[PDB]
Amino acid sequence: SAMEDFVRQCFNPMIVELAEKAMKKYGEDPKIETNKFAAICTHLEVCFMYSDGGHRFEIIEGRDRIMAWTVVNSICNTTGVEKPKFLPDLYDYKENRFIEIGVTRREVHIYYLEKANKIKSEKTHIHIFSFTGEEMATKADYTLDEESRARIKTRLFTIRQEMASRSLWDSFRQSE
Ligand SMILES: [Mn+2]
Ligand SMILES: [Mn+2]
Repeated sequence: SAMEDFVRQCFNPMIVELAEKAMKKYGEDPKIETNKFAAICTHLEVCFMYSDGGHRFEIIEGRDRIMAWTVVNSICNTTGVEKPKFLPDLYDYKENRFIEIGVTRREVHIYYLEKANKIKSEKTHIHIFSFTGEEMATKADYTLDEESRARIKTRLFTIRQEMASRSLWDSFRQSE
């Protein structure tokens, strides 16, 4: 498949290996769920760029569940922040809050409403990125500076356009 080829060419080997183990754990093959493969890789990469945009951020995403819940619990015991019911993506030590990162092929406000209805904790901050340079965040507080968010949005647009040059974007956007 071309989608798997694109994933292995454009994403860093570490991100690809993380996405593959995350899928293989639940019985999913990246050679069939190729759009899900690309989506996991893209989300992981966004989380890592977000965390490097500051150290200000703790990466929860990408860790095995044991190590991730260990990190979340250590944060909760040293800070007193309430424990999330779902594993979030990052922790902001400056704002002292968990962040849930979303990357959507659809409208930012659709996905934002979906995520907010999912987590149901006003504590966890929501930040949604689109592939069109659009973004939506809790209380319109975008946490990061304009340069870091422009970095993320450029990378997302580039993934979309490299998918389009391979005639893969149409499959990808109708797959969420
Ligand atoms: Mn996550
Ligand atoms: Mn997420």
